[PDB]
Amino acid sequence: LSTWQTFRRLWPTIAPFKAGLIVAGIALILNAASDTFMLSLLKPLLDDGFGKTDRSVLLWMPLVVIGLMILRGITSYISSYCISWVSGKVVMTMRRRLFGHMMGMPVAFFDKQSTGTLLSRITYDSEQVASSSSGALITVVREGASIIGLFIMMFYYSWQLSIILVVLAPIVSIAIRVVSKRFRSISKNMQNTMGQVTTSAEQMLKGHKEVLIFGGQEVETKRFDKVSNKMRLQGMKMVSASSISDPIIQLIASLALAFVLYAASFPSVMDSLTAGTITVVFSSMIALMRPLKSLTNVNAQFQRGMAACQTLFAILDSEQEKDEGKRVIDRATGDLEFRNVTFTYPGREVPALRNINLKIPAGKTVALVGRSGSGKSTIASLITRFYDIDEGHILMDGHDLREYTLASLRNQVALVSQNVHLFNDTVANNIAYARTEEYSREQIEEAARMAYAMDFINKMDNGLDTIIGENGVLLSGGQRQRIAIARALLRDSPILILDEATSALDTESERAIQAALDELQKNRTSLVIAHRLSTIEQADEIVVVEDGIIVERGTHSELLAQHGVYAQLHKMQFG
Amino acid sequence: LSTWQTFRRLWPTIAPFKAGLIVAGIALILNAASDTFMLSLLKPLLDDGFGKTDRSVLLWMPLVVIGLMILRGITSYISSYCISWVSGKVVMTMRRRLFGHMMGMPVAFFDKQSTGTLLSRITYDSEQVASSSSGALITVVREGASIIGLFIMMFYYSWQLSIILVVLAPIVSIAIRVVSKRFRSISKNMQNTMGQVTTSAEQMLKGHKEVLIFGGQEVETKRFDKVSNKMRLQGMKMVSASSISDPIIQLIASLALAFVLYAASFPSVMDSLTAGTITVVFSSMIALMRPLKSLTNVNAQFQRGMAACQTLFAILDSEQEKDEGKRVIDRATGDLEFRNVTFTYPGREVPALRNINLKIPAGKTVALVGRSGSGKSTIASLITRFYDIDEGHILMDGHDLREYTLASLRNQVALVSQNVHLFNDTVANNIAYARTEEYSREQIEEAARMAYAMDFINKMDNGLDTIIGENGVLLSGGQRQRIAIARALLRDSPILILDEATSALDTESERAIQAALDELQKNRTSLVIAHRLSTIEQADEIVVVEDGIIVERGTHSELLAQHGVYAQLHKMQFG
Repeated sequence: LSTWQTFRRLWPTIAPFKAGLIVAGIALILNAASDTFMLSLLKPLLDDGFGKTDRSVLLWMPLVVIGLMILRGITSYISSYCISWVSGKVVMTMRRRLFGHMMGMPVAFFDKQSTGTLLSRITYDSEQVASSSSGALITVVREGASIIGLFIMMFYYSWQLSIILVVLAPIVSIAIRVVSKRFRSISKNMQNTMGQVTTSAEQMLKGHKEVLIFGGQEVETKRFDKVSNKMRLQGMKMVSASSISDPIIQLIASLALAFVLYAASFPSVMDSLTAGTITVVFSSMIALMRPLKSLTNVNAQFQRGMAACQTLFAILDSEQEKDEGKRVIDRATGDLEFRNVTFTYPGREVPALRNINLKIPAGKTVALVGRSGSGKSTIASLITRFYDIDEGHILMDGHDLREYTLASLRNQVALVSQNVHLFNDTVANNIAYARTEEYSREQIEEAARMAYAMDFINKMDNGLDTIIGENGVLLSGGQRQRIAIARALLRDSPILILDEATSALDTESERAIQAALDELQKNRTSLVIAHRLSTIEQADEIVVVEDGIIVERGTHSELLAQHGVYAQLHKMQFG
Repeated sequence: LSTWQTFRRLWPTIAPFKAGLIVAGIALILNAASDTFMLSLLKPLLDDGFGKTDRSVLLWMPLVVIGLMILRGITSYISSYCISWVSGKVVMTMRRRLFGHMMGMPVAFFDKQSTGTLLSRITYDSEQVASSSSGALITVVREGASIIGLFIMMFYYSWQLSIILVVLAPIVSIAIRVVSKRFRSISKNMQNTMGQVTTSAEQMLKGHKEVLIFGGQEVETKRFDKVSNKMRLQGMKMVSASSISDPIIQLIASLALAFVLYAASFPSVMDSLTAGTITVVFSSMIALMRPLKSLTNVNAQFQRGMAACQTLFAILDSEQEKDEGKRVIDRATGDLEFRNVTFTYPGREVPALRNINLKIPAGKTVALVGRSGSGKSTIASLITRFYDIDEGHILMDGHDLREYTLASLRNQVALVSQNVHLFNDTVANNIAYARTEEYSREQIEEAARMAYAMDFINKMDNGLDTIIGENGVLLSGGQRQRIAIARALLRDSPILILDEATSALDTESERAIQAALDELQKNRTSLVIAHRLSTIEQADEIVVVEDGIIVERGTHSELLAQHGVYAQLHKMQFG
């Protein structure tokens, strides 16, 4: 209905690759001509050949057959290659645009659904877009050409007979539609009263025990004999009706045939005719049925493919992360403060955090501590503006976070976890995620040294050049952790978020990990979702979170002496 | 493989209705001839008509068209009617035999599965039996006839060209199979390495938050640009391969065509030919493809339908209730005794009853009492031999139950419940379930009187003649109960099992129910799965069951004084 809006929108991504469409359409028209020329040459076969018993006709005829067929194959390959090339580039451009758009959507959008199955729906629907629309272009250009061809040829070789057929065919098809509809109604009326009798009969084996006790078996057999005969007689009523439809339909079309032959008896018609031209006109008229049937499904196909293009424009039209921030931080000095921070995850009520006051001074390290839920993680995600807050403020160097540009803000923070973003590349270029040409191999080796990683790197194929496979296959949890540390070390990020909740703590050479973490925290601001005793007790401040509110605050022994929830968690070792 | 065993087994149920098959086959052969005669008359059309410009040919030709088509419709209707009649009677006979067999199977068989969905599987599989096998008979007789016809006609009108086509066709089809197999392999090798690259690309939007923090968006966009271009270029690799197959296949068949034409150039061939005979031989050779393709699916269809006939013979071959009992009781005097009865439900371990000793003397009434599980119901079902026992004995008139014939034994017992077997009939003939002509309306009215039923029966359309609808629509729980009572009253059954566990006890005119129950129990043996206080306290003996063993036994106050489990249940009012 409105799918040409969708198409007019889509078009300027295609219009760069127009040439291949031009070409494809040409080759399709050629392919249609080649078809109808092959049909056309039944006339010389039956006249110039067998009518004049001229065996020279059957000599060239083979060479025109294999000729045309060679051309038809060539035109087919050209057309399907041009079409595939254009649809491939259109889907690739649309996939790239969609991806670049999503990389820049809210994290909310990313927490509704797995990206693994969103990019599956997207690659599939983009394929179905270019598939359905190019298939419709094909069957338009080609079946339109072949229809025009067969009509021209029909009327040329015998406009009288062609006018007869063109008139008869609609009447015959409308007579058939009318008859098979009148029979669909009669079949659904009988399937209703067959469904009832069948249900009735499928019930009457129940209450078997009552029957055995009372000895009513022969009675229930005489009830089934009757319902079975009734089922079978309804089966007959249905068959005798349905097996009449198709005889009458064929007799209807046969009357049209016999009528066409009777018309061809009259010389007004017969003088234009021969064996050749009659068989050409019947062949081309039968050949018309396929491209017409194709042409009445083209609309369904085109809208089916603009329906999938609707979803991709839906995704491209949904809104990106807010970045009205106007200030650019070179390097944050460090002082970082929550001030009455209240926050609700979108699409819920019951806040996740209430009235969070909290100051992390420059150089210092706060440890967040609490049970599973708590809100530990939410605070950290609020640091990077992965969401935005309902009430209060969060300050960096005495300005709100939202006054800074998302890029500047996120350039200051770094993150360390076990589930660090590893990807198919060298170690060197993982450690320098972006900024590969901005840090030399010397610097990257120093970052890997102080992260206690050259231990296991130098014991590996090509050292720092060693590739890390599909998803980062090779590295164990503690190696992941040390790589993440090397990364946060290499960029001298003024803030550090350290997530210990995911990372595992059995790991051989946890000593090395703590030694690197120690070197990392050195004179840099660091919020820590904490579970290592080692870092909790060493923390300049601790902040205890319960049900989204800070309950306790202070140093390790200061809070332990209070025998409160911090003590409860220290006894359980956090977990 | 062994499906002709199944068929030879099935055959003598069909052989009664052989006539209709004979007829159907005849009409099918006629229908095939009518077809090939219509094809045959292209030769006079193009020769005797347009070759000699004889317009008289095109005068009779219409009348032979509509002639043959009338005959073809008639033969089609005759054949499909005979076939439907035979398959209908075969499925009905098989359904009746299956039903009569199941009515007489163990109750175990009835407790595995709902009979409502077993008789659905049975009516469906019987339909699929006669459907598949008659469809295969049809397409055998008919497509075999039409094949013979078109072959005869082809070789008659030009054995030279026919020998050419008969030789070429297999070679061409084997060349096509070989080519499209060599292309299936090449397409599956490319779909494997497309599946890998697609999975790789659907992963790489994960870890979004890590990316935002580290600001690695442009890096991941440059990783997607590359994996997207790689996907698209594999799309090309796949298309350029698959869109070559069909051109080569067509060029292969075109070479066969051109070869046939070249052979038709040589006069050894061409002198037998005309326009008429060449178009007849090509028409009949194309017409051969459909019945051949049908004939290579007939085997699959026949075994598909003997597979469904396998399940029905499976059901008919499974074993019926054991009835080696040799003794016939006219009327049981009443004395009924369990003696160390242990019993396990088949397909479990942990017996349901252990060492059940219990005597119900003539005229007396025992009340079984206990919690939900207990085994109350099992004892009753063991009374009628709905199962058989592992250890001990159950005696009626001082002989084991298994010495009596199942029919004689069950003639002595009667049953009263709420879920009584009601069915589509008059009230009178429900009350006299079997034995409708053995009890007069006078007797049945007396039975309904003393069951306190003429209350609500005389207040109804036609009184005792009132029909009870689909499943027994009209009657409320208490009316059901009183009808069941009237039934057990009418047959003067020496034993009575009364199931109160299912029947509901709020019911207005429970007074009437207890009054009827009182009239029923009068001087007849009665085991009662008891929950009415009224009958529990009045019971000559009570038997308390817990975890499949009798724990307490004795009169109402005798057991209540013991403050045991009977007291616990009397306090809860049984429920």
